[PDB]
Amino acid sequence: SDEEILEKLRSIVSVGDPKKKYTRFEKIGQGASGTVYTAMDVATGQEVAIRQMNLQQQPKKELIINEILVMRENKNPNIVNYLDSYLVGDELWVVMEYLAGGSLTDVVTETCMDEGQIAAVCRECLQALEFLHSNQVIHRDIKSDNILLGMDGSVKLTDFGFCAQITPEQSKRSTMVGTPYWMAPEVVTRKAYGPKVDIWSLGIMAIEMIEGEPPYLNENPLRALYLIATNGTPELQNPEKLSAIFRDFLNRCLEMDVEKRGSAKELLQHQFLKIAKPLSSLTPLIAAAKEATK
Repeated sequence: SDEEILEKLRSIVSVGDPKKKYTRFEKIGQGASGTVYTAMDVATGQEVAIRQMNLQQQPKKELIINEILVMRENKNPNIVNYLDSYLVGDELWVVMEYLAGGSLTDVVTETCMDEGQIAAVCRECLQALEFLHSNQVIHRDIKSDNILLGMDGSVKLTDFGFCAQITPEQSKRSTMVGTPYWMAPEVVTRKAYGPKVDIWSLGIMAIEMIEGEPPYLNENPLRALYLIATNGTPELQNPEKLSAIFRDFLNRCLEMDVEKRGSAKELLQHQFLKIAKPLSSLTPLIAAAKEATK
C-alpha cells in the first residue's frame, strides 16, 4: 500500500529538507532508477551522489525500501557507501558517496587492462562478495556497470535494487532479476540458485575485462539466455593469450556444476589474485576512460 510505504520510508529517512544540507547540484544521469546528481555536502565539503526519486512513478517501492535497509546494515570497504536518505512529500532522496573515476564499464570499453590490473579488480569484487554472502545477501546483478571506481583506483560495488536476503530455511531463490548476459545458466535451467550466481557473473565481468564485452552482447537478450543455458561455459576468443593461472581462475568462476564452482571465500585464496598490481595501477586507465567518455 502507498500509505504503508511512505510511513515505513518516513521511519528510515533523516528528518527535514536535504536542500539545506547539500549544494552545487549537477545532473550526471537520469533513467528508470530516477535522476542522479553530484552535490557538495555543505558541512564537510564531501562530494556526494544523490539519487532522486518521485515515488508516484516507482512501480516496485518494496525494492527501494529493501535497497536502503540492506545498504544500511551491510557496510563494507568494497561497497559504495550509503550516507543518508530524505523524504519530502513524494520525493525520496538517497545520498551516496561519489566515485569520480566512473564505472568499470568505461574502463573495459575504452582501455585494455593487463592481468595484474584484472587480478586487482577481481580481488576487490570478491572481497565485497565474500562479505555479502557471509551475511546472507546475494547481489544478483554483478556486472561492470555496478562496479564504481575511485580516482585512486578504489573498486566498489553498488546497486542493491536486485539483491536477495536468504536464510537456512530458504537458502535458494528462483526470481530472474539479473541482467541477462551476466546470468548464471542455473537461473534459467532450474528454479533454485544460490550465492554462486554472483561468482558466475564475476567470471563474465572478467571476460569483459579481457574482451571488452560479455559473451552474446550483440544478441537479443531473449536469445542470449537460451545461448547461456545451452552453451554453458562461454568460450574465450583467444584463450592462448592468457596465463595458465588466469585461465584456471576463470574456469573456477564459470564452472557449470554449482558445487564445483568456486565460492567467494575459496576464490580469495586463488593464486591468480596474487599477481595483482597495486590498485594505483588502475589510475591511468580510469583517467583515460574518463577523458574518452567526456
